[PDB]
Amino acid sequence: AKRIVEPFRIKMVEKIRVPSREEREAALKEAGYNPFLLPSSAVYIDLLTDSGTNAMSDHQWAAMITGDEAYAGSRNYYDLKDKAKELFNYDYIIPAHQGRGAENILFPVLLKYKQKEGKAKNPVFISNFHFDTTAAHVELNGCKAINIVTEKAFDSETYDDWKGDFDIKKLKENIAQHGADNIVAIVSTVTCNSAGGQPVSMSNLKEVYEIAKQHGIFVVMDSARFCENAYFIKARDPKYKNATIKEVIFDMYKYADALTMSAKKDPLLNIGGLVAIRDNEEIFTLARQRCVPMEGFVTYGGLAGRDMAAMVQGLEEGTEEEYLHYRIGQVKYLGDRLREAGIPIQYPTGGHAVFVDCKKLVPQIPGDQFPAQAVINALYLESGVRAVEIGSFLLGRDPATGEQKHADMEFMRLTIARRVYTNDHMDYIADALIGLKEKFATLKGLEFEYEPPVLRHFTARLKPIE
Amino acid sequence: AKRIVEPFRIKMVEKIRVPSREEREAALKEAGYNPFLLPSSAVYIDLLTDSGTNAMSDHQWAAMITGDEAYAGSRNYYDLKDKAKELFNYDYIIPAHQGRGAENILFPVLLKYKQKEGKAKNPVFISNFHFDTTAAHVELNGCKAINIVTEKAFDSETYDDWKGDFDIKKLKENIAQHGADNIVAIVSTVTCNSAGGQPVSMSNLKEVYEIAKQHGIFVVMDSARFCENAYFIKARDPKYKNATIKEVIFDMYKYADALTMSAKKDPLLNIGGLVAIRDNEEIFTLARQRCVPMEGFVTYGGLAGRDMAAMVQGLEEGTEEEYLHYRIGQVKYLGDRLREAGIPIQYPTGGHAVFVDCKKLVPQIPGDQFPAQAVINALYLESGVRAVEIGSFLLGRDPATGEQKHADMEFMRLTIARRVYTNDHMDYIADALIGLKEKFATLKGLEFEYEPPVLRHFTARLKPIE
Amino acid sequence: AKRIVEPFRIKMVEKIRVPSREEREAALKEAGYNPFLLPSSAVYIDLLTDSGTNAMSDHQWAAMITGDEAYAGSRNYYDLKDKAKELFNYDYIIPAHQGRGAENILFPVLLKYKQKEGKAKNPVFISNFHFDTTAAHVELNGCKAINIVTEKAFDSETYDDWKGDFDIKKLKENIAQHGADNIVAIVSTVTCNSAGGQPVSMSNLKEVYEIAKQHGIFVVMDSARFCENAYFIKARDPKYKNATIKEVIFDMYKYADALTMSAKKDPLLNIGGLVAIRDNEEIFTLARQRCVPMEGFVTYGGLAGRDMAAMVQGLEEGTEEEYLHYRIGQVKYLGDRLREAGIPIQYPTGGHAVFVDCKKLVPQIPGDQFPAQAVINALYLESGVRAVEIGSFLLGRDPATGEQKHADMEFMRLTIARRVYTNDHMDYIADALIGLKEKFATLKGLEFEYEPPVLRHFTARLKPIE
Amino acid sequence: AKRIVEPFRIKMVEKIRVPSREEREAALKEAGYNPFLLPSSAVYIDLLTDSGTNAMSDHQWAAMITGDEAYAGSRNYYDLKDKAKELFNYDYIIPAHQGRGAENILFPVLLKYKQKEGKAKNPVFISNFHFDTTAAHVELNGCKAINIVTEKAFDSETYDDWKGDFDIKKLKENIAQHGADNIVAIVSTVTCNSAGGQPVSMSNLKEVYEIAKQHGIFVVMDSARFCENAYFIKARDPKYKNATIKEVIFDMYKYADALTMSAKKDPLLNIGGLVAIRDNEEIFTLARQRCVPMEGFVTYGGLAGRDMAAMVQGLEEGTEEEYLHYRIGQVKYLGDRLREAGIPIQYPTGGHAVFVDCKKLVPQIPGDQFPAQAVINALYLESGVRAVEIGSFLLGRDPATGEQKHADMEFMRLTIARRVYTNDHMDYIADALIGLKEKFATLKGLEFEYEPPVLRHFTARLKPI
Ligand SMILES: CCSCC/C(=N\C=C1\C(COP(=O)(O)O)=CNC(C)=C1O)C(=O)O
Ligand SMILES: CCSCC/C(=N\C=C1\C(COP(=O)(O)O)=CNC(C)=C1O)C(=O)O
Ligand SMILES: CCSCC[C@H](/N=C/c1c(COP(=O)(O)O)cnc(C)c1O)C(=O)O
Ligand SMILES: CCSCC[C@H](/N=C/c1c(COP(=O)(O)O)cnc(C)c1O)C(=O)O
Ligand SMILES: [K+]
Ligand SMILES: [K+]
Ligand SMILES: [K+]
Ligand SMILES: [K+]
Repeated sequence: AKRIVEPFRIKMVEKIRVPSREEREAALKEAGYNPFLLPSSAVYIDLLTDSGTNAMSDHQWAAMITGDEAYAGSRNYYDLKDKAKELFNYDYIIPAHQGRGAENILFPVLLKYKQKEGKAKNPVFISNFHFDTTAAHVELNGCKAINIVTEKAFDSETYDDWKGDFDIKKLKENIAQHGADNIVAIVSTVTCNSAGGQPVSMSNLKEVYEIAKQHGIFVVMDSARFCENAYFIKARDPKYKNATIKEVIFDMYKYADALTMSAKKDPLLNIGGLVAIRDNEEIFTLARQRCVPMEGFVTYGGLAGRDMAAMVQGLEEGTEEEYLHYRIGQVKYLGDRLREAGIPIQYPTGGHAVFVDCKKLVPQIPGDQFPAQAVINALYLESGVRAVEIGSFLLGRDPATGEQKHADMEFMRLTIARRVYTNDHMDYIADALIGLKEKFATLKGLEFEYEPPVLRHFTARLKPIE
Repeated sequence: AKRIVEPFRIKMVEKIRVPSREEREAALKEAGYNPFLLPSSAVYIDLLTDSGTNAMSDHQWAAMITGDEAYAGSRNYYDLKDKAKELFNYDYIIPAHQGRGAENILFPVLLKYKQKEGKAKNPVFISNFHFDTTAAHVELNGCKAINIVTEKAFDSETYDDWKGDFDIKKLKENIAQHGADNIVAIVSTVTCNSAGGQPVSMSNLKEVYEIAKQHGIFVVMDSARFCENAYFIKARDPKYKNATIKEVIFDMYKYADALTMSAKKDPLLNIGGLVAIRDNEEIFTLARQRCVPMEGFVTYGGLAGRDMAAMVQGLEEGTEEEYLHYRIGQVKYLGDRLREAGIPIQYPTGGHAVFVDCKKLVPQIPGDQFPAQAVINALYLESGVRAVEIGSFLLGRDPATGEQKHADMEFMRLTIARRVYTNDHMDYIADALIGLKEKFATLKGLEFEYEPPVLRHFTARLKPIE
Repeated sequence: AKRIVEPFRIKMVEKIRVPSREEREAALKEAGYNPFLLPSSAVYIDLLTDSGTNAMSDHQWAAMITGDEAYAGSRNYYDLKDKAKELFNYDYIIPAHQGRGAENILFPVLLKYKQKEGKAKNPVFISNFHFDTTAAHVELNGCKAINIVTEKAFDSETYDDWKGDFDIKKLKENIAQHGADNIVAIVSTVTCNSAGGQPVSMSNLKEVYEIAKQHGIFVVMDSARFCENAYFIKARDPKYKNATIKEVIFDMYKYADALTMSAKKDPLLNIGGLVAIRDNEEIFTLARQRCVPMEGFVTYGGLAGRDMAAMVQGLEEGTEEEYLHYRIGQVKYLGDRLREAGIPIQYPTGGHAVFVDCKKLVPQIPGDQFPAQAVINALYLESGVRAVEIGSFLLGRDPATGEQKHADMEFMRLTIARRVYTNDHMDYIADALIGLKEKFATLKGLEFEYEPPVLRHFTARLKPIE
Repeated sequence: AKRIVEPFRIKMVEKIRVPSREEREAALKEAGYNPFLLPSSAVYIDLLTDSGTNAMSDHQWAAMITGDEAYAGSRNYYDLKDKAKELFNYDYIIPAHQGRGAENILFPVLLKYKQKEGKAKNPVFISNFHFDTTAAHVELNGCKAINIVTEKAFDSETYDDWKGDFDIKKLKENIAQHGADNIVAIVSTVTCNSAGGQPVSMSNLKEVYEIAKQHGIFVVMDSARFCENAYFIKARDPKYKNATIKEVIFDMYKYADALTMSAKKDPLLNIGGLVAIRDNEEIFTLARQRCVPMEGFVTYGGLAGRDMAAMVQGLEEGTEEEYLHYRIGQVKYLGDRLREAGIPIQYPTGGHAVFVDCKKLVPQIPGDQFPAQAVINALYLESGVRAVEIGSFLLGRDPATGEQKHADMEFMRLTIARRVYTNDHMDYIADALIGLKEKFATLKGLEFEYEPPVLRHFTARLKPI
């Protein structure tokens, strides 16, 4: 395990504290054994998500101070539009308040556009792996979300360079089955969050886009972690060994038609989202027509002007290779600490989190009883670290049948905010989970007390089994 | 006209600039003669809206600096929930990114809830006046938006205390014609933005609420400008002559079942919304379930934690009587400057804006040629001040008819951001408008060029008559 | 009077409060009838000083955020050094924590440098008027502080373009009387604070410098309000009618060898000072050697790095003609209000304050009973406005025999912080003071309870003389 | 060597970068081989000082935003006055722009007050050790600055609990030789910076104070690093084993009559200083009379209001035991990395810095050829880290003679700002210096090329010899 020093020093700190065991126990049962329902005051180190918890730089706070709060035509909107042209070569932007705001703007528009000629009678979206809000927006619009990640992602301890890849064979199988007239869009998620933050190769992106263009299928790049994906391409694709990160990104986005981005991840924000379209002006116009009632006027999209200003600056800092090297290396450092102690993880670690394989850690719990959630709850009670489940709990049920969706992966996700915790916090996380080696065998699954019908895991309340 | 001293001093400034006449003429042509498409760099004083353009206090910025950016369970969420319980006596909150996000959370939930009871077969919403985004959500969900503002609102020059009131007789008539089963909700807009930011009396709110409870009709207070409404109730209802603003607010919210609020208005924010529900926990659960995919997790609703921090402080400052006296008095000052010179305005002035009655100012232009917009563009080229139309352009077209909705009013809205401009800025605005006295008789309408089917006035491009 | 509109808008506000008459009564009594000892919570509008109370721009706060806090070699030190070179064409800078820090750095260095030839045996400084701290550092170093402003400044009500000018005849007469070898330095105070903020013409500065170079005398420019002086030169000198402010400043500093500066005035700051030296490297070295033990290392001089950063931006904004026109026009507006009601003031008003001639306002109180303080207290008890005395109380005792220094002017200074108050605040001050006209004749003087030996007007406690 | 985790997380970052070797060479040549003259742009990790470079907390920045900028009577002045009453039990405060401003306010007052009785005809100040500016202000007012730190501070590698203590025998011996009438003040420096940030025990402070009240001698507590001293008292004195930091602080200040403080240290600021006085109103009145011409009005003292508000918050945060345990533990960690690799240091490490004994690292470099500055220069060229010298380059020239290289200690001070650098930055520093064991044999001394007659270290020039 190699500690990689920070390419920055600390400018402002925020106090954290360890609540007592009795605090955690009470807090956990008040939360219905769902850490999502814990107040942050009951949490020590928060690894629930890497979304919106990032530490910004002094340059980003300075851009916020001068942000233009105008309702129409803010200076920062044109800065953002120029930045998107520079980074992605895309000519149209619509800001959004966050990632799922951007999907709410763009996915219904693509559905209605697909349906112009009486097509898309049984519409589907295809992705390497739709994430929760992305899949929810697909199914909310009467569509069907189809995930075709390479099965190399299901073998956690076996190394592979691109565990986020599409399965090209499955892609052509699904185009054959559903027909090109039913494929509303192909969504390229970079990195692929559900597979463990794993990168997608340039040739995979290129091949998917080529196949999509042969059949006239629109391609949207889900871009929340595009910079981490770009680093992995440079690190592992020998054709880009000597390319800058911005060069890698520029090429990535030749293989999509639009992007939806949660700017709360790689652009180092606490809020903010973005739709960008390469050249299709009709889609842009219709998406502006939906942005207005749903998010806000087209030049702020539900963002304060200061947040668009932070986004312009963050979109630069997120691409800096020295920062990416440290950030991705801190995640690798945590994973190696765990792997060197026998804890099974998705190998190699992704860009933003360590995914602990709980199928192997607590095999006496079936997936329908949420084995990873039992490990998470145990970790919290022994240390105050809050982590999140990426398995059967999160996958939800099938909108057609109503039964549990088959989860090929039961992960506890140790999600790392950008520039927030040190390697010594990592050591704390590792040692607390490593110290649980004995308790794992005697952990009990969990049963629903209250299940919402869409995105259940966010607000569900659970009870142990026996 | 009377000038009221600020109950505060200036702590931070932002430069503004007057663009040369040539720049304003180029900019407007580029903007398709729709000032919504003008960049703020081409606007001197911006009166397009009082939403999100407010100046915050130093306590609000200090609150943002210590805002808890936790994804789930931010301590600012809990402070917000205590503040709603203090101000409104409501027990449930869901933050939203702004007002139209709050509406998207609550309104489809109220429709769907009524439909599951076998009701809302031909669903309508009834309001004193739905504002544009509010009515757009009503229509998007398949319902009709009915406005029943008191007829005194159309009598522009004639003073009345409560021009935002419901017409009780039309309330009963519509309940009779559509049936209580089809009324999805009554929306009490306070102040009534579309009537000229004019107040709704306490006795009107109370009688409306009593009528609704008789029929089992849910009542929603659209609370964007609730503090401005509360001040007017104190200024004009002798029953509250010696009450605090908070006591007036506490009584107002006895007469709704929930509220949707744009926190970008009276809470003095640049971004932010809120849903609060008095005590119906079922609606709260359903709205929480719709929040998660649309806005964000239920303890931040698409806001950064700093923005929830600003909101808690802003709701306290928004209610301070000496501030409101200054704020509403600045609006009155602007209105009095114009009324002195013979410009017909909605009288008395509302809380947030002067409404210049363009039916009486420029009678030669037909209602279907948007007379108020002709005045707006003329004001912009003359002074670099940007205003907004509240007439036929805004009303758009009638659903199911594709026809211009009947516009009882043609208004140019001089919208005043909170704590941003001085009374000397007000004199500039007034002087520029007065100077066009002789050119009012020689103005013409405009023709559509690109008309959006919903909320057309935002991105529509226009062209002069000749 | 004429109100000039702000060339900016408000971005952040700070609440102020009017304390009751009963509070003012108790507060002034506890403060030893000396408003310097009032807590700010007892003041509504604070006209005590324009020093360090200014409102900064968003750009200045953005600069503070990215300030370099390094102990040696802060990035902002080199920006400040380039700024001084651009504005003044001076090659050396030493930052200081404020104006009197700069004086404590430079004046002792100028004295010992003058002594190095066996000279300065009876040392004096000559100025148009030494400000209080300036004169105190002169006297504390064993030297005499000579003031020789134009007698036009004693003709309060009579207009003159240049009431801050040196009396040239007195300059030459003091040189002949004292000998050039005794004049440690000539201090050109621009604007002349003690005369009423009144400007020094460019030809007056040029002639003073030429006389000083004729005699080998070092010339320091006390530059706290150099930007207000530069404006007045462009307004009133036909040679500079079409120059830029920066061009005027560039020429002003041709007529000095160094400057001391409180950046708490015209650079729009809350803290900060500066020494800059044109090209005498020996003085620079000796001043650097004094800086280290008194102020701090020579690249921050007792300033945080953010404050140096704010100083670089402020030095630019303070020279903007549009801001200067408004700022100086705001002071003129308050003066004309008082001048129109028959209140005698120093006319024309200067850059930063209105000086009310209390010698004429309350002719019944002798100067040793400090008549201006009588007015000040009355204005405070009536309105919560706090002003300051610029008369015999401020002038103090002579260093020999403790005799009261004969004051030629007994002023009440209404000092206006930059970009902080509106013209409606100005209206409040004027109406308060205008409303006291029936009570001026029935006012008494004051006598000492505790007199500090140096700068008594700051901590002295007074008792009314009845 | 034990890494202690942060009791906080990062809210805001500032970017740094390692200048290429050529830039470091160019920078050092242009800086005249004096790192005090390097632009920070040429510096990676700055160890020049722990003064004014600290990272503030979000509560401190929020305090700054609501700061009351009023010239007289700022709300934050009254908050600061109530804070000093709470922490120290002292009744009077005067804010100051930084520590040496506080010294300029109070020390000349103390001499004048002692003179007005007919005493202090041959005036001296006595300290466990006067810091540099402190001693400079003493000597600028015609007095002699006497240092009488325990002799255990001179045995660099031998552990002692309290290497900052007063030598009590020398204290009594100096009171006997100079006379109580000539001792203007006793200055207790906590922690004792010039000894290596080494703590003073409570019983030592108490005994110094007792001897001084017998002889009528005023006692000033130089409090730049009083929190670190309180932590060490709690760590090493069993009587305070179960006391809180604030109780230890409350007890320390029973043994002084006044304090001067650089708030740029333990109160976690970038600027700021403070004078506080226990109960002597006359000394307070005289100090105010000096504050007004030197610093500013008595309710802001040359500080912006935002900085007084920060100081009120930082005074609270600087006493937090979990923070102090982390902060002092990180310095200990750096020292242990070096000590475990054979690098001689002042042991145990102080509260704010590791001090490296360079005479043992560069033997064939004598004192007048700047042995500690040679290591520092080599270290910067090799790593871009800037450290400071506490040896014969700082010591300067004998009066009317030559190099006062009577360097009792030839130290390189690796000074650690609070809450700024991680333990992985600590590793970089240690690995860089440890990596210099090979090139130590180059033994390249340093020779002047330009020199000032006074304050040479702050701005001199030299060349390798
Ligand atoms: C053509 C004017 S532009 C639109 C912004 C604005 N009004 C917003 C309101 C909203 C929506 O809230 P938001 O999503 O936060 O904008 C709900 N209810 C009411 C009464 C409002 O006034 C205004 O300027 O009048
Ligand atoms: C009633 C409060 S007097 C203190 C502020 C004050 N002027 C200060 C001046 C200084 C010293 O500068 P600082 O140490 O930064 O205060 C030097 N020269 C000149 C012309 C000045 O005016 C004022 O209010 O006029
Ligand atoms: C606490 C766990 S759920 C918080 C969501 C967060 N991911 C968000 C996300 C979005 C929506 O972006 P946004 O609407 O801004 O959240 C879209 N696409 C992808 C690939 C994403 O990963 C995450 O993985 O932790
Ligand atoms: C390279 C050394 S530069 C000096 C700055 C710093 N120490 C300052 C200090 C002061 C002056 O305080 P201030 O005037 O605020 O600096 C007073 N007393 C003590 C015990 C101090 O340690 C330090 O040790 O680096
Ligand atoms: K957040
Ligand atoms: K905004
Ligand atoms: K100030
Ligand atoms: K600093």
